[PDB]
Amino acid sequence: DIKKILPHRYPFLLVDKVIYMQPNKTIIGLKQVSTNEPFFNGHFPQKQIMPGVLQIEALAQLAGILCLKSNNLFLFAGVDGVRWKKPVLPGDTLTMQANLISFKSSLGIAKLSGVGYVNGKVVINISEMTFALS
Amino acid sequence: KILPHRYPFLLVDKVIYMQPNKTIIGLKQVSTNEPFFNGHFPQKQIMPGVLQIEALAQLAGILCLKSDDSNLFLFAGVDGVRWKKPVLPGDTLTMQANLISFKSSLGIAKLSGVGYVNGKVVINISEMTFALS
Repeated sequence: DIKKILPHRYPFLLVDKVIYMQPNKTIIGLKQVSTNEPFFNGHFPQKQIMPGVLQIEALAQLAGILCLKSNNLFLFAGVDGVRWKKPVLPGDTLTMQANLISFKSSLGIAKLSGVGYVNGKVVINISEMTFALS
Repeated sequence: KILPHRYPFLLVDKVIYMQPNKTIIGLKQVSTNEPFFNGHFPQKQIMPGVLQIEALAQLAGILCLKSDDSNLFLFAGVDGVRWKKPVLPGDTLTMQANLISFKSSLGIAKLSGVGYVNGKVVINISEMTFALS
């Protein structure tokens, strides 16, 4: 990672590594969910899962990395069309991809789509994530 | 009293009003002690919008529960989420969720949600989807 230069109000970076990146178009990243997981902050289950909302966060950070690679602060302003198909468990490798839809500096708004996979299966889809101004 | 929460921490301190099959009002005193606040040492603590979604999702989940007379609601989707203003420790996040639909055949429940701080909207959510089992 060379992404500390990447902003996130959420304490933890949910992308272990970017394994593919095409400026102004798409980005692919990974996260091998462990039994460790700082996010269930010393608090956890009999069956500890990765909350859907954090899957959104991981996709947003990934998307944030792509924008960053296209004096350019981006805040997560909105998200639409998110669908959680299957839960994400420890031992799962969450593969994520974010595709740039638009970037109008006119208003300073970027829209990206996102998908999350586990063993070849879609676990989450995100129609659009919005970013902007600062 | 507690029930079904996949995110480990209940992000609703109090339910101050509730109408079965209609609406629910709840609130949260944002502490500097919040679990999602410790994990990093930033210069300014600001509640992540994503957890604001989760907060409204648990609130809605309660409404779903009290509206069902007999069943398990899994948070399956969310549309039209807009973050208007930052939420800081010390803020009182007031939330309201409204039942939109209860589609028995599709086995899905849909609700809207709004979050405010000092009477000023900080988050809007057009639709939250819940699936059965």
